[PDB]
Amino acid sequence: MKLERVTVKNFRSHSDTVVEFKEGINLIIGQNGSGKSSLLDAILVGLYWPLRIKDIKKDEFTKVGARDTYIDLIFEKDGTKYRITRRFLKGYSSGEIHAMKRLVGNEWKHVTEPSSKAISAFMEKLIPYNIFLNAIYIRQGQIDAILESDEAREKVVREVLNLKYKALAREAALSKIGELASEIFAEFTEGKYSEVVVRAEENKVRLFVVWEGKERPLTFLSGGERIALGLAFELAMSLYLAGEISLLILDEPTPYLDEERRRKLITIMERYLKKIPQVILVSHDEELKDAADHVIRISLENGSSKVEVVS
Ligand SMILES: Nc1ncnc2c1ncn2[C@@H]1O[C@H](COP(=O)(O)OP(=O)(O)O)[C@@H](O)[C@H]1O
Ligand code: BEF
Ligand SMILES: [Mg+2]
Repeated sequence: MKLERVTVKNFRSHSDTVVEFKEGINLIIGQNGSGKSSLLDAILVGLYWPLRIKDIKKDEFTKVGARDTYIDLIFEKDGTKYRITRRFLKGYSSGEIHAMKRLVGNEWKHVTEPSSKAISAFMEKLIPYNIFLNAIYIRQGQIDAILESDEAREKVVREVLNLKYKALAREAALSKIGELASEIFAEFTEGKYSEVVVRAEENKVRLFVVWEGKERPLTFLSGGERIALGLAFELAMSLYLAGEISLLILDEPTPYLDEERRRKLITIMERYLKKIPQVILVSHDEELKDAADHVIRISLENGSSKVEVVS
């Protein structure tokens, strides 16, 4: 999967924004409240509307002072270019239109009936929503979501790997993710933790950290460490699936991280994020600029986001 273009009109702080995304690490940098997460959440809305996420509401996200919201996304999947266009009219919903086209030769052609339901039906077959929310797009505040429970983790894993012996394949997959996560987390914590153990056990995927030679529960970690671990696991997952999904969208990776950890993050960008064909990384941390392949600066001007292509 590859994101080419996002166009947003009257979505939260964005009055009129166009962002071109490219291969490699695409860093979107800007201060608190400038419009970074609004762009990512516009991508989510663009792909999967109707959503049932409590903090994203049609009547809230229309930019104050405007009536019409417009989201347009161009992306590639499995060699085919796709375009989804959504127009929202606040307070109303019948006069609003949703279309999904594909590039067939030169002409763009509707892939289905231009309706939320049919598009959702197609999108779920193209890229399942759970894979997007759990494996592709890590929303702000959700870095540690994968540390939540053995069951939820089993659910995401099972969904992510899809369909001798299924169990052997599962063990091998989890083993590889565990290897990768261990390498990353050990780099992140300077050998404080020598392994991240990801283990299948009944309808559950256990997750432990090794400290002084023994497996420990996740409560063992400090807050910053849980951030590091979440990053490590999601990166391991993205790398394991690098050939299949090839995209990682990560909002603010720096919460609770001290100075050294923030420096290690750069090393991790350099060593690992560069192995994922496309990454969209959002942060207020300027230190992250040098390790990125493409930098987009966002700021708030007179009530509206302004986007500036740096590189
Ligand atoms: N409906 C709206 N109309 C105009 N501005 C909005 C609306 N909803 C939210 N905002 C503004 O959008 C700003 C950017 O939010 P966000 O993109 O979440 O910031 P960040 O760059 O920190 O992710 C907020 O600080 C808020 O003032
Ligand atoms: F306040 Be933002 F998410 F940088
Ligand atoms: Mg944000």
